[PDB]
Amino acid sequence: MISLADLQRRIETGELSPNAAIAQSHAAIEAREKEVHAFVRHDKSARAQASGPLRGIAVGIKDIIDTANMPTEMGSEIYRGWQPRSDAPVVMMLKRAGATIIGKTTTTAFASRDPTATLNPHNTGHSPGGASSGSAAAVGAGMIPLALGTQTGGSVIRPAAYCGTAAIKPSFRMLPTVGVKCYSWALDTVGLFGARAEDLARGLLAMTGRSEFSGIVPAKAPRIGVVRQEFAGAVEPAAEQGLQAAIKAAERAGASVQAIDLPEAVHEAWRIHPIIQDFEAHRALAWEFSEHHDEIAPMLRASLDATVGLTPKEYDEARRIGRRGRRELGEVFEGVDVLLTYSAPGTAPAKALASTGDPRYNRLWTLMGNPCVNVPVLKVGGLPIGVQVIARFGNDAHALATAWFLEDALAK
Amino acid sequence: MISLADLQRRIETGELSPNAAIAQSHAAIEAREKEVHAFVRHDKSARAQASGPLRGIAVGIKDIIDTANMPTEMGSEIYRGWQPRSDAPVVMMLKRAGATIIGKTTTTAFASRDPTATLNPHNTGHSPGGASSGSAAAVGAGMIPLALGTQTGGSVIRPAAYCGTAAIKPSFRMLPTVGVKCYSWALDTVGLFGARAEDLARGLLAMTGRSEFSGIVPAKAPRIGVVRQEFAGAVEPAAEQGLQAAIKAAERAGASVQAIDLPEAVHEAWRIHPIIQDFEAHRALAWEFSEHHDEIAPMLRASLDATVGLTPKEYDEARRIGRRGRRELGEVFEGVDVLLTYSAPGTAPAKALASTGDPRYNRLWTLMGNPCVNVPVLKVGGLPIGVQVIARFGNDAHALATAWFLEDALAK
Repeated sequence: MISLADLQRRIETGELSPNAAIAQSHAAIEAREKEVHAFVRHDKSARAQASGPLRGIAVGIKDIIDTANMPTEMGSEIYRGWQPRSDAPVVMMLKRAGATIIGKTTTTAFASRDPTATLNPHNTGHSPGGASSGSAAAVGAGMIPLALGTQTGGSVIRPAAYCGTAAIKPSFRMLPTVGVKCYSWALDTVGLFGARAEDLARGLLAMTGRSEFSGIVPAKAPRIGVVRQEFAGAVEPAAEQGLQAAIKAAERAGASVQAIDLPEAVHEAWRIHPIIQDFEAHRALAWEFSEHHDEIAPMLRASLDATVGLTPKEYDEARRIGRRGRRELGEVFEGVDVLLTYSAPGTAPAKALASTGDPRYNRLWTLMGNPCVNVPVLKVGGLPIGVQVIARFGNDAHALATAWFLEDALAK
Repeated sequence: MISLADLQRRIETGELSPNAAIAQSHAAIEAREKEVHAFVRHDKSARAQASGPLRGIAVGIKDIIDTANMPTEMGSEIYRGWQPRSDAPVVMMLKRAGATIIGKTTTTAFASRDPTATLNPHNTGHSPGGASSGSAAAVGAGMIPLALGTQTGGSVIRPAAYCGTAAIKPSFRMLPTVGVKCYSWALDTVGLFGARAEDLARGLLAMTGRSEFSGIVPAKAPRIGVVRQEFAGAVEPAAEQGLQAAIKAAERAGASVQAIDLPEAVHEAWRIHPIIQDFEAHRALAWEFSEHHDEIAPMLRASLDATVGLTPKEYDEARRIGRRGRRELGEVFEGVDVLLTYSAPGTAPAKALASTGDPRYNRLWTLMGNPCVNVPVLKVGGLPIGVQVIARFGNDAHALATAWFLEDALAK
């Protein structure tokens, strides 16, 4: 993988030139695209910018995120050749920082369940996860130092775990979803894919200019609370192997780890997530569902069909349960600085299964809005397994700090 | 003005056909558009639907809201001929209810300060208000029964007041802002314009399918709390004359009115509304400001150029203040059912002032998220004056009931 921070430092000390950095990505992409299929379109003419912390940094953009110079096809035939008039605000945050928009990465149709052609860098016979399939795969294949994706259920954490890359889902609404195809406005959150925690940090700093993302340093003796999300069901062995590996490493590094069971209010918030997601999806994809029903990919079309009956009443109750859950989650963070759990059910599913993986271990947090970071831990049978670091809402900076701490911890 | 409720009942019993109703609006638009200029585009071919609670109901759409069959130019030359691919969810809410999208109503450039060419229906020498200029002017001129607009500061209530039409800015996020050109995502709220409060209820019921809007009826002896928003300075005589006339009409109608002070926390919220608004504005229009700076309407260009320096720090600090204002505001409704205040600084300014009017008596409420309803009180010099009925967050139904009550109270 390509480290953004590494590129940054080297370019800063005139050790590496921006044009060089960019030319390397163009090479890295072509070098493996016919094998991974991470890009919907690759702008081979993209060049480094003159100034800015992100000059020489090539970035991939999930194709539900508007670009003014490239089509944004939403992963649907319904939007084939669709060309937005402007760049999404998050794309502008990168461009303003000096970034190079090297292309649009693949995405499941409307960021849902329908698999793309993208394959896992670690194993071409496996899925790279979803819905940010291309962003995760491309960063995992060492094609680009950064990529943007989005999360409604678990389209950022899950695929990063499956592809063995670091990633983060900032606190809800921190990054604007303006010019980002909506699935569910109560959940939709933009995310970043990088090689390491430090890379995500420098990316957020550049995009937002928020001081809390400046000079972040690994956490010292973090207080960690381990939650296995029992309510989500039975986890796969490989996922547990990684969690135990992560726990053991953290303990050796000085962390105090303690198991904990989440409040009943949280179990509930987790159960009604589908309600909020699906009731809104029907409002959000009204035009598509009414005028182009049959053109909506199979899996998404089926879940929308099964849920046309959701009512505003049960939708409102779902949200009350959501709020209850947030208020009680905050209490948990009194005795811990972070929570550590699974990032996915297990290693990435074989492509033959036609599944991008179950978001059951991710969905809850998207609803709570807390910052989440995926920390690569190990690999079983060649397929990556990561753990998920979660902090109090608004403390994205510490989450990355602890994730960083964990990365070093695992490296011993 | 055309009553949505009236047409609904006459169409239901069979007294009026949907085709006739739509042919009615087309003619009404024809008869006045040349002198009011409320539409950016009037679809003369738009036909009625055979079924649905809104069949035979023509609706005007503020031009920052996406439509699939008509351009959405954002009141800006930057978007001349811009054609969205899909209808915005709120537009689909209307279409699914059986309504007819009759045209796009004028909006100031990106819904900010820059005046449109629309004129006040009550006196063409005056402003119809902004930014939802066309939507208010069209309904106020008896052209159409309903119209959608938006409010970041006071774009729904103020223009409604100026044109003497009923209108409601529902509870924040009840109506999705997907497909609605973003100004400030923490503020932007879709709203409706109609003849009377009842037409609003019916409009929301059909769009949302929420039972709270079903069977609404005038309120009885409401507990009204009068707030004059002193923090926003004194209003103009005409505005106070209209407020005093509403209190008197309500009292004489059985209501109990008591003057109230707003918690200091709320005053502070009104103060930092501009920080949240303009800061987010800069992210939401990053493409416009960076790529087409000089093409941005003068006034908005100036306000943006002046807020370039706002920091994430003062922004976070402003939001924090906004949340406190919300909690404590909820306290105020523990002894009162609704708040009664000003809808605008006074009567509509003369076009010669190149001003859509100061939103200072509107902005707070948009930040708090509460449902607000404009109630036409009287007229000074022929120019309409209204008052604003505000209920707790999520009590739109009651805000409409008290508005309906006040309307009857003023009818003596």
